[PDB]
Amino acid sequence: NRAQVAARQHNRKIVEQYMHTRGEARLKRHLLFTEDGVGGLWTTDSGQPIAIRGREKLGEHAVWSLQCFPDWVWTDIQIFETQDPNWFWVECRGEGAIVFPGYPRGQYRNHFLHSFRFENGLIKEQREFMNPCEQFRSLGIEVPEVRRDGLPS
Amino acid sequence: ENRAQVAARQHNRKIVEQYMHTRGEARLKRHLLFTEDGVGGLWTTDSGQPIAIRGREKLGEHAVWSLQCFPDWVWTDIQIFETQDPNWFWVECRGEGAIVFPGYPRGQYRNHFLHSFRFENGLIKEQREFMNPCEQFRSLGIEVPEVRRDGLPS
Ligand SMILES: O=C(c1ccc(Cl)cc1)c1c(-c2ccc(O)cc2)sc2cc(O)ccc12
Ligand SMILES: O=C(c1ccc(Cl)cc1)c1c(-c2ccc(O)cc2)sc2cc(O)ccc12
Repeated sequence: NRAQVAARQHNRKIVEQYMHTRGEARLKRHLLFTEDGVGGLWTTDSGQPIAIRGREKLGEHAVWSLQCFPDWVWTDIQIFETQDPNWFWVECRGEGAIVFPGYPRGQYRNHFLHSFRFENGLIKEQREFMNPCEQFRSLGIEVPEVRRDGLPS
Repeated sequence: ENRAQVAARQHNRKIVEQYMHTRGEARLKRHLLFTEDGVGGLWTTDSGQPIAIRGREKLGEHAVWSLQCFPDWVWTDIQIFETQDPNWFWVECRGEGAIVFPGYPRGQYRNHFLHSFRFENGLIKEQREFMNPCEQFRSLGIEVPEVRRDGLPS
């Protein structure tokens, strides 16, 4: 129990560090992961995650993260510990320029949930969840509209 | 203080369990798990704004529509997360069932969901569910736009 308490307190510090990582520090965020750790975006247009698998690949991906989201900041961070000392959830927002190849530069804002699962004091699995429709908007991509006439309102 | 927090968390967890396992005709009374002014709804939609049902009475009325448009809906793969706030829980799960939206072909809708439950005085003050609307678009036959990935490596 003292060990679970210790694990939770340490893991929480890693979540805080991850969520506050911005700027050039993003180039070393992958060091918060286990060697086989996975991090990525679970909510995309395809319905499949875009997951970066392995600490080395996460470090390589930071280059592309900094290209596509050059000034990204997580804001409004609320960290939730859970009964599992190795599992945390985060509710937050994120904002920054979006610079996707072949799209106009945009300003992207979204609400996010993150899941952090730990192993031996480092992140084993990070997942972020958002509404892709807001990212479509930031890219100038038309968002389909569910017709609401027949729904209660 | 800790005893009161522990008591609140244990009770609130039972309410979350009950909510997540409410199926079929019991859905018509799910609103009784809310405070009178409780709010529940879908936070992730095509508009970017929540579709929130405000007040226990309106939640009960909305259950009628819910049972018509998602007549056999179930939540599955339910994982309930207590938090350091005895009045705040998160749930990761999936949901599935027929989707019968007005003016759209009858479909089968499956999605991954996160739910947030915030409690006041032992009942739900705020329920919010979060999903990827693209999967609901697919269930309705609505074309999902595709972000071009040619310059976007993973
Ligand atoms: O926004 C992201 C994203 C993907 C993964 C991660 Cl880890 C973070 C963001 C998205 C992409 C991406 C892929 C590779 C890359 O190098 C940078 C961005 S394609 C895509 C397609 C969507 O419908 C929504 C989001 C994204
Ligand atoms: O599926 C839902 C939904 C909304 C709120 C709640 Cl509480 C549950 C489901 C959605 C809608 C709705 C509105 C009112 C109603 O009576 C039934 C359905 S429009 C819409 C539009 C979207 O792009 C995605 C989901 C929904």
